[PDB]
Amino acid sequence: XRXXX
Repeated sequence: XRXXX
């Protein structure tokens, strides 16, 4: 959290 999370 989609840095990828």
